[PDB]
Amino acid sequence: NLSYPITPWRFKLSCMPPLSKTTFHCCFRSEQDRNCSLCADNIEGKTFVSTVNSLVFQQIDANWNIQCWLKGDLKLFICYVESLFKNLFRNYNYKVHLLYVLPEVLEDSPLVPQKGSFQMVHCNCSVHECCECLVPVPTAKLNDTLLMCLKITSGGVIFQSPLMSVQPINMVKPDPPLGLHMEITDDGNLKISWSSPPLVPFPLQYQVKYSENSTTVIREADKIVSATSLLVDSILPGSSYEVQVRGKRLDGPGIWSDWSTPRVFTTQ
Repeated sequence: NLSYPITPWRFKLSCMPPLSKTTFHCCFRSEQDRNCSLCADNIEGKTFVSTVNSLVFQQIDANWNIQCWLKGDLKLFICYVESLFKNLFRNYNYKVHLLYVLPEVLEDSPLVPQKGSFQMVHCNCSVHECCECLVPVPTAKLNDTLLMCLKITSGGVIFQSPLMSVQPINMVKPDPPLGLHMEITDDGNLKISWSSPPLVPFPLQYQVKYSENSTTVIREADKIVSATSLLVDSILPGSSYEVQVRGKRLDGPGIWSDWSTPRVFTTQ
């Protein structure tokens, strides 16, 4: 048990009050419902909060938007923890104790993950408090659900996140497409194609923003093709063809890849 689905992939989180020993539980923020879960790693996570602790918490409030996707190579699972508020004068310095467990699927009855089964991997944080991590994931047990509950001790203030349940194979955000080239074919059609990442196991469909614009008269004609190669028909001379391609997994949920550098072909 202790599984909570998350929608969409990016979830907004903020910390609520339940000093160094005290751990403060942080919950997801949504306009409809609020979900709070306690990580099985530490039962003692819920601690008594003093009046001075509450005053400190209301004086300085830390809220973090967390978006995490697995690499296309499946070797490491990145996990970005970005704060809503960034202050130049004061920057929080902390060590993030990320704990992850991905146990095998049990055929009969649901089993809550055991205490201590979570693996320990430290995180790397930038000056904008955007903490990116590298979480290894075994390939055999990759197909099973992954449970997340982060521990962030920020200057004597410990942060805890609710348990998320999501399949990591649909959590992959692919690398932006590269190697795209343009050349008019002998058939009479512009050839623009891209190579799928070999490390990505699942088939990838692509969101293409192709625009047929002319300098004299500006018109927009967007076309999206799921195939690896795009053969746009009825090419007109003396027009600009700005094309940019991003890809994501076809079946089931998927995270769109970041848009690459736009490239435009201007015909004579």
